[PDB]
Formats: sequence, structure tokens, C-alpha cells
Amino acid sequence: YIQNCPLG
Repeated sequence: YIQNCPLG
């Protein structure tokens, strides 16, 4: 999600 994407 926007500002919660731990992949990159």
C-alpha cells in the first residue's frame, strides 16, 4: 500500500 510496502 502507499507508504506501507515493505517489499520496496
